[PDB]
Amino acid sequence: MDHLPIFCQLRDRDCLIVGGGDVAERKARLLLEAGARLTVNALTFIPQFTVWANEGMLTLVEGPFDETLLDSCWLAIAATDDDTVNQRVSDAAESRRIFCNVVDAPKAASFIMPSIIDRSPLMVAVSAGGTSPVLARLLREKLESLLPQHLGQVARYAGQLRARVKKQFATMGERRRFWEKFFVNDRLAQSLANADEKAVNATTERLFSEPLDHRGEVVLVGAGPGDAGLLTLKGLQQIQQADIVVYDRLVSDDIMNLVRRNADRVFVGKVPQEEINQILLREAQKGKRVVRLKGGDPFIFGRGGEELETLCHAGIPFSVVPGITAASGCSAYSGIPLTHRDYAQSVRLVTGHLKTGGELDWENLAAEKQTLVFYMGLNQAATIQEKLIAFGMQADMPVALVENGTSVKQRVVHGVLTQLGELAQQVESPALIIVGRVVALRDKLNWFSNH
Amino acid sequence: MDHLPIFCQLRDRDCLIVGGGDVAERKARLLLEAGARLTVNALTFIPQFTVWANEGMLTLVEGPFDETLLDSCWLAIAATDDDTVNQRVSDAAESRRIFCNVVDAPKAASFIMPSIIDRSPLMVAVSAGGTSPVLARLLREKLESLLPQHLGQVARYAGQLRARVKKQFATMGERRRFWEKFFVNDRLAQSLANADEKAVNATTERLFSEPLDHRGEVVLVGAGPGDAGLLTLKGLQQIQQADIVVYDRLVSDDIMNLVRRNADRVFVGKRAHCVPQEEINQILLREAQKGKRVVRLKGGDPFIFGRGGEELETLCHAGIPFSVVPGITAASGCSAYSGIPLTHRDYAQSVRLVTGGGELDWENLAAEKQTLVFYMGLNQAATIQEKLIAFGMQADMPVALVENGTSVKQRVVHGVLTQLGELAQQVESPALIIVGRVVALRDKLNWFSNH
Ligand SMILES: Nc1ncnc2c1ncn2[C@@H]1O[C@H](CSCC[C@H](N)C(=O)O)[C@@H](O)[C@H]1O
Ligand SMILES: Nc1ncnc2c1ncn2[C@@H]1O[C@H](CSCC[C@H](N)C(=O)O)[C@@H](O)[C@H]1O
Repeated sequence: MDHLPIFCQLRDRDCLIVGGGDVAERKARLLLEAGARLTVNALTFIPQFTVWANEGMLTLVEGPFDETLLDSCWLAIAATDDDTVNQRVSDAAESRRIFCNVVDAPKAASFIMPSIIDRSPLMVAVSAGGTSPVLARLLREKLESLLPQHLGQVARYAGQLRARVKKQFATMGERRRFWEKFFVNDRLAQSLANADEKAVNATTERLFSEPLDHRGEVVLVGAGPGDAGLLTLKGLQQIQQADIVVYDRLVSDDIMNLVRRNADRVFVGKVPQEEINQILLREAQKGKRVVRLKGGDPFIFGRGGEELETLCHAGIPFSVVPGITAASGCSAYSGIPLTHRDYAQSVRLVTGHLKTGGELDWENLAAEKQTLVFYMGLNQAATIQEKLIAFGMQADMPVALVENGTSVKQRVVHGVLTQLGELAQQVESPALIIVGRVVALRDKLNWFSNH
Repeated sequence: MDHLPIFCQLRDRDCLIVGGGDVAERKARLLLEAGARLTVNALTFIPQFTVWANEGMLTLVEGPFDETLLDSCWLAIAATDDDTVNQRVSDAAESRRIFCNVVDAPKAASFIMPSIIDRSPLMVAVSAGGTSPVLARLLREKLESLLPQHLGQVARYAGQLRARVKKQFATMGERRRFWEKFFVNDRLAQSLANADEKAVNATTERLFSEPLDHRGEVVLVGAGPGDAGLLTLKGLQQIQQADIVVYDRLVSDDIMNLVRRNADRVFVGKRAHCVPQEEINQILLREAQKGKRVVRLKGGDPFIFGRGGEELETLCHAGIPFSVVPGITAASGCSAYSGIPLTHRDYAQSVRLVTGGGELDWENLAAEKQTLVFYMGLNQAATIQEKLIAFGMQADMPVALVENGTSVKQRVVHGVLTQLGELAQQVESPALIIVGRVVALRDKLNWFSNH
């Protein structure tokens, strides 16, 4: 990330503003509301600074820049229209390791002042680092319309209850469940905004009195096939609140960025199945919220049933959030719809790597008017070609392989069935093989990329 | 104001973390992502730290906290479990005017770490001053769903274009209307993320060529099977940006409640008076030809028995840009929410999604090692049971019917094949017929509750 947002406690800490114009005044007003001990150093001052100075709210130093005024400071702001002066300020701040903002030069000097949405004590800060002030302001207004103006009172009351919550609830999980009920209780928010203290108390005492669940839980969450935008809203909620996230190699890097930063992550990629069940079983017995993040959809060639059998065998509660399976994602993003008019009566999702000497029912798979989608069939692509042809599929049946479907690394190769073996040499796992007349729709429906 | 939010430039600046456990690992990952020149001081380090050190990512100093490690530091984080050590760290940072965070004691320090939504260079930070970390996480979750993953690339590109935008739009009112359709242009964001560097210039040059009023495009969005939580992040983002939403009765009202206020809605579903597909095709064409951002919302997944292919061919001839957001198909939703996985161990080599029109290959559907999922099949249900018994499927094959899958009114009826015709009258559209051995697992994996 380009910047690290922090929320600084400036109360009674010295800060310096150099410059005495309109820009300096708006930054000074901010620092004053944050309680800073403020010095302003400038050749001239607009009248607002004299009004602040006679109220004793800051110190004015009328004159050129004095570097020694930085000696006690925690923050420095260069707010003159003289870039030579602003750079002397920035240089002096740098040598002293004082974070310094140069208002007219965001890319220089060590901090940026963001746009602020204030629901005190709740605060939201927005900045595009100076690369796009219009987007920061567009975003700032949208956030203004979505944050209710009684949220400050809800947050203020939360702060007042924190000691009691810590005293009455022993486990972190029991305290988080209390807070999760607290922050979605609309009647409590309303009673706070109305200063209705009998109602605040009645709801609060009931909240403290509820039996808060003590169980751990396992949620199986389909990550989708790669693109982070293909996570479901419920899936995002689970990994934004998980204690632990058990993920594999087929969950994309972008989806792992949506995981709550405070969550522990355990990789189980290449690990057999007997092991994954074990991690899930024991992390859930610790009373922790566990998410098993699986590529695609958990119940389509994902051994999701096997993970849930063990937890049912152990009395551990669980749920399942379905995901965009690889077939749907690659279909959408390659421009190959899985059904279309009477091209396809049926869609077949097939595994290409099977148990022991188990054989696919090739005469069944070769039937017309269907779309075949082979999962993990890359290394058997030459056998699929041979078998489909031998069991009657026409030689010029279109085929496509979609490698890393829906991601920015997506590659699609396509051809006819007699090419399937050669085409598979040109991609690598993870890839889908799609066989069917719908493949020819690609050059009309492909919106995603030339790769 | 209690805390002043600032966005710090940390690249190549010395920062110090004291502590070497899981808490310090989370803070260190954040400061590494910000490019800090990081030293970590701890009595011991969890292995993730020695990995970072071996990779040259940071510096490890093993031993008790040493004040002089602060001597050139810009930020300090106390991340140990020992209050006495955290206090020594915070006292030593205070006397050096180094902003310091005590992870376990947010008001004992000089800065708070807020929740971060990272779309660099665009950044959003949420904090309530330690009063409400759960509220901050809830807000961060909401914002994470609203802000597209590649927004940052759009932000950076806007910055390169500011020069050109000013000297081509006189009034600042126009310039903003330009930016407003700029930061929502789907193909611009996709073309930036895919490094398709001439599609970027192709859609950049057109953005100035089009009349400022013209935002004409069609997005096919899969609404998923009913539960509003099963919409994708990307689907929600597209719905929030639409001028017009064209939807049908199989789009749940929970999903329609997510489409924002002043968007036009066009209902093309059944009113009794069947609507043929061609008039639907014309409506999208018509609404997109007036320069409006059109979202075609469809139940489930657009490319699985949704005729979505048919709607995009109408647009391809007219030169109307389109894209597709896949959705959770009914088979995936009903499988997760009825505890019937579509695959499991070696119960099924293949999953077949089939419609119930055209003529069914009955010998083919009766073959073993399949999970059969019948879409739109309730009418032919009596025929389906008769034909599958007559073509060799065992009479004791488990069947299930899932009606209104994933909604608060979902009903699931299950028996064996020879009762399939009877069970079908007990449900109504929309319903799935699932035939296969996996159906027996619902007894163990059903976590939703039946209505
Ligand atoms: N992004 C992707 N592009 C192409 N194929 C993918 C893919 N992600 C997963 N797959 C396919 O899925 C196989 C793993 S089997 C697990 C699939 C997952 N449960 C789902 O529903 O999609 C891979 O071998 C590959 O064939
Ligand atoms: N919520 C739901 N529960 C059960 N079946 C559903 C369903 N929603 C859609 N269906 C099935 O889908 C059929 C309409 S065809 C459209 C299906 C959609 N494109 C999808 O991908 O799911 C209905 O006849 C019904 O069989």
